Amino acid sequence: RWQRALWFAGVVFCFGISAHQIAMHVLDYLSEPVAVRIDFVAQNELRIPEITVCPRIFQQNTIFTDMVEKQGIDKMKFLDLIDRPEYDIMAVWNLSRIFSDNVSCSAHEGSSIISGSYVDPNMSQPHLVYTTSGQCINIPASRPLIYRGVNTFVRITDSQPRNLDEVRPEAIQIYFHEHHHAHLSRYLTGLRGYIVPIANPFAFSIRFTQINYANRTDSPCVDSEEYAACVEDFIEQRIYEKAQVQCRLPYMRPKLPLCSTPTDARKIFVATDDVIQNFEKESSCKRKCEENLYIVEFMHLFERSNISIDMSVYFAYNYIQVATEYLTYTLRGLLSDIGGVLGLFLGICILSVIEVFEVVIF
Amino acid sequence: RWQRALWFAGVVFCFGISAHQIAMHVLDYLSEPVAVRIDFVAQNELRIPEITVCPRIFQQNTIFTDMVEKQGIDKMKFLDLIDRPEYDIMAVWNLSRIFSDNVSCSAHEGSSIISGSYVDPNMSQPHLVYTTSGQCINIPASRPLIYRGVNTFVRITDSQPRNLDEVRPEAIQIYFHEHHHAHLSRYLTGLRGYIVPIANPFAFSIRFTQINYANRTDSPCVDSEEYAACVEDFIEQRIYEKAQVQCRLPYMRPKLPLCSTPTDARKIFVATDDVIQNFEKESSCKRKCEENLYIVEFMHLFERSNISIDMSVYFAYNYIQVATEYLTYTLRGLLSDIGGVLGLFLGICILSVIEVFEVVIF
Amino acid sequence: RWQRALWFAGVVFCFGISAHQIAMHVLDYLSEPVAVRIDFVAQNELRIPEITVCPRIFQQNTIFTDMVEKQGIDKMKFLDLIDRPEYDIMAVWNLSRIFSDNVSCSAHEGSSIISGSYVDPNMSQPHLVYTTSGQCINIPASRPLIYRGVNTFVRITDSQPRNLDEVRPEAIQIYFHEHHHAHLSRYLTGLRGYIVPIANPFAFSIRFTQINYANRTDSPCVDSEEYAACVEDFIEQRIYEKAQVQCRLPYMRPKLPLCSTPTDARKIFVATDDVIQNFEKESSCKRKCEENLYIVEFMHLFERSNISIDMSVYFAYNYIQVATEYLTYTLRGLLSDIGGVLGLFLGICILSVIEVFEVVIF
Repeated sequence: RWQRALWFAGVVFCFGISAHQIAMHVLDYLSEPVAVRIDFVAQNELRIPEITVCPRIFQQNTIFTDMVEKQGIDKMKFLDLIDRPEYDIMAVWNLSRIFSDNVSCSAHEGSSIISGSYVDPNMSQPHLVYTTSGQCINIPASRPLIYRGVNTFVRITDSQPRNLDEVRPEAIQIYFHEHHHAHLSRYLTGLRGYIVPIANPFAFSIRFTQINYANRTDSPCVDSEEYAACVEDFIEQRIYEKAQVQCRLPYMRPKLPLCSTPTDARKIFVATDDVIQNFEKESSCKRKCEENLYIVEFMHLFERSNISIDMSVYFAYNYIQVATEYLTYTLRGLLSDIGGVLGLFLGICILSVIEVFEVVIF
Repeated sequence: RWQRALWFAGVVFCFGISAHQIAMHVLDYLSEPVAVRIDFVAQNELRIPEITVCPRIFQQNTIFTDMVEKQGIDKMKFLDLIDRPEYDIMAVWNLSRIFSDNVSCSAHEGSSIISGSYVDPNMSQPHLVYTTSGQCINIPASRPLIYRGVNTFVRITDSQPRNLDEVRPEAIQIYFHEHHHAHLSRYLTGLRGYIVPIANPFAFSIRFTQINYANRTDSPCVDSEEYAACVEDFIEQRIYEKAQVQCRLPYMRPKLPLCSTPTDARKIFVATDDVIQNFEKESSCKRKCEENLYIVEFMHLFERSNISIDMSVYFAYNYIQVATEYLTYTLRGLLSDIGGVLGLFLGICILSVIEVFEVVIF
Repeated sequence: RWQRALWFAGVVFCFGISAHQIAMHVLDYLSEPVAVRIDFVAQNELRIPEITVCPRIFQQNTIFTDMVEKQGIDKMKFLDLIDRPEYDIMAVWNLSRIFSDNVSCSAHEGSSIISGSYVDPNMSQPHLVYTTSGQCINIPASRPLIYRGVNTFVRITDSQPRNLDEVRPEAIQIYFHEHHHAHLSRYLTGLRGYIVPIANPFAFSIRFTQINYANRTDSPCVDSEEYAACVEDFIEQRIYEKAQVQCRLPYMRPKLPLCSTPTDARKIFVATDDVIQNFEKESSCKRKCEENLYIVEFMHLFERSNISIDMSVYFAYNYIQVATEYLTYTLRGLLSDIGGVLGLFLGICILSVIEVFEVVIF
């Protein structure tokens, strides 16, 4: 009657409400949330980002646009050089070289009260690499620099004749990146790189900022190497099935031969443009787990020296800011919260339920 | 006796202690706490901050101080020009114009392997606006720029005759802001702006940093439009009831006529000084819970071109860091914690209390 | 039998499992965790850091290396000047002076619509100080600046004759720090300082970033004064018991007399080099509680002025970022979690246990 019906109403209310927090909690766990922890890691071992230094983009490299303009053709159709036998595609892209074999890079990873900074030229030296911007110089930047103050930098230097033998380069295309399945150097140096002058001995300063992501079903991060493989493979696949040529330009993996004819080379170069401009959206592999960010500011520093190209890249801050996305609702939290909901919207305990089941079997 | 007295002591202890966590928890909820969560949003659509570009402040604009010094008066009392019929307040503030109708602004929101960057001059063009610093040029900067690398900028240019027709401006007052009820442009450009030289084609770089606040009773936020309206209304109200003049200068809203007499104009201009210097404290409206911060650093980049004013504003980082203040102790947390306190400092449950009340009515 | 044995099994399961969360919780509390909370404090009263401005390190001060070269002694063995009576160690380091009596510093902590910025030259003036780099100029930088916009800076100026009387200094060693037991100024200015040129009126910009650490048994922070005392005492102790000289150079506390002989002075100077290079690792007192970080960027700003040394230091951002490490598992959390574990892996409550003890004593 009255009392039993009201007891039934109370029990149904408690169960239904206790079925509205457990159901919501399980739905929350299924669509797992993610919070962000930000830390400031002070490390006395800074990992130099790989530096790709290119000319301007062929048509703006007023080294290449001069030699090409000497052969009866002009920048715009610079790729027609391949028509005549004595010019091949590799020669054309060597024609944009603005560096000179003696390109060095020292590591000034400290200072002293005598003899100023501590010079260390033993770090991996630059090597030439073919990029869509021409023939660039890539700094391996293999080992990490010991952070011994704000005067901790890498000085890249080139000493080609600075006299009136030819028009001299005005700009260079810097690009800071990471290693291995080279597409950052070979494709994206023209786009993501800073165009800076070389009239004066410039200086960069770089702060590091890592953005770690949480690997989860609805947004799976893939470590850097496989992301680079995804991006480069997609880029070349779209480049080949966009001109049907089945050939490569000097900035592409040695998969198929170098088609030495302007028409074919023109198709590949234009397809390269189209793909690299918008490879971000039509790719499939999502962001990396680790997302390094080099906040590159400009500093005046030291003073000048008479030399062709001087580039001091400073790392005056050792506090690499890390921002990590993480799973904030692991299963243990779900179990504990379900226990809490049952225990504070009902009378059920775990030992209570086990004893009830024991009584079930008597 | 012993047993019952000690049982009473235990029950009173449990209740009083269970009345010291629930009371403290409710006090904590009343004085709501606020925690800060920081995220790094990578957006490929960056919203340009509106740019107000002024001369130096009348007395430092060595365009205005030259024309005014030609009429028998000097900078300091430049506002006496109104005394003679042929000069009005609008003429005086047009006299400080350092720009030239052909002031343009292009949006270079990418690059290419051929044809360098992607020029897009269709974005909203600058318009002249009267500010306390003279007659400035405001870049509407309406639509957002697609972030296609570090070479994503807005190049504002002016090409007035760079020859010996008159003394030329040495520097300009930049100011990065937002839109609508214009007070940032018209009042605070002299104070909050970067004074940078125009001798060489300079370049800015802007990082974005949003600071969102939690709208709460003890610290309520008013969105950007309402904050701007509050601030500007207070500024002009205090400006008018500081000289009793009931007239305006060209940087004020068209409410009352223009101050066509030096004395009156001087009173309004000094009152503007006093108000804008310390309007932050004497206002009443508190901060916005959207608080955009433009970290403006300087970057060398590209090269020079023969042109009067060249200002490239770069947005080379697309990771807008957002620091959001939020309510960390919502009512649900209070209820759950009260339940926990009762259940682990007492024997009371929710279904238990419901059954007890049922027994109350039997 | 069956049912009692199964009840015993269930009770043992609940207790042991309830002994695997309470034990884990207590172990977690013992090795206390620490989370980082980050806030963006908008401070309208900025505490400018102390600035030590030195020449380059003796051997690069082409003021000192010129005067020494005039006495038949060359840079590298500049410390042999002590051999003759006319030169003592104090004179040798007064000989590296690149500043001149009238070294002033103004505080431009605002702007106005008339008369440009608000000049406040009353703030504490620089004083000369003996450092390992020679005789530097230290800015007391005592009181804080009122942040009245982007144009809030400290302008340090020196107006020594800028004519052909002697070879002029070309760059200087800046260093931003804090106060009291001076070792940052006297030892670490050569190492941690920015080498920037003085050919043109340069400008710095300082963003503040505090990193507060949580004082805890496994990593105890010490206030700034105590850390400075630790570092300086260790540095001087290692310096003295590295040459056995029992004498000091002008950059050391007035404990023992000055080394008036080249051999002794050279031993101290090399010992200072060795200690300051690697005092970070062989010290004992760990990091400070507060860790102020001055993100030092460069700006072009205002314009040029004819003066020997001009150094504007701008504080254009008032949002001092703070990252505080804190104890996230205080004892109250441990007690509450133990209560939860008992209540949802058992039937035990606090009032339940108190009543059980009541029954025990009857």
